[PDB]
Amino acid sequence: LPMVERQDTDSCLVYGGQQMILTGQNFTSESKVVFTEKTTDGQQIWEMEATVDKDKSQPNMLFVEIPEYRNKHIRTPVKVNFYVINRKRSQPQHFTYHPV
Amino acid sequence: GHELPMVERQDTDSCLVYGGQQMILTGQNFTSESKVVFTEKTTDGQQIWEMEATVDKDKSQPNMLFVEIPEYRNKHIRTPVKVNFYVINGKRKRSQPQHFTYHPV
Repeated sequence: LPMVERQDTDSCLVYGGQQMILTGQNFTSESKVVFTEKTTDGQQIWEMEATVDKDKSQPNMLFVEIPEYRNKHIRTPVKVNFYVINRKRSQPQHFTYHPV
Repeated sequence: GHELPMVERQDTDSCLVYGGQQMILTGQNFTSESKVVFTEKTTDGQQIWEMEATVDKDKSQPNMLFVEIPEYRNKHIRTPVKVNFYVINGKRKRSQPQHFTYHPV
């Protein structure tokens, strides 16, 4: 199962478009990174696959481009999740987008 | 079930040392026997406190847990204390640690 032990970035501005490095175990050439957001009641209101640099990435490191957030006009920071998926998925990780 | 419990959000990140307020966890693979455990660790990562939190089983869903935040171990602190909590199904399938802060009174 993919495992995320740490991440070098916890937040960024809403545009995204910066690199995040994930350190962990059992990543492969086919690993995907997917960002999601739910409401408190569990309804999924966002999903966006993130671009992975498959040439730099290795079984214990993924090099990920943080996606543009769903709404670039937020006024307060928004908490989201991401997963590594080999549906074989990791625990959810935490990330925050901040307004411009 | 087979897949580990997962915590995607929490509606509360901190509270006073008194505890007692409800926290709602949103996630995956919760069951009627899911437990929530609050913990505290030293700087080198060893656990020095553990306290199970009461789950309101009459509100539980596979993707929501309704949790009574425990009182903190020492209500006489003068600075905030960072703690963790996790969801556990059975004896060993646990979520990764979540973060929580208790504030002094």
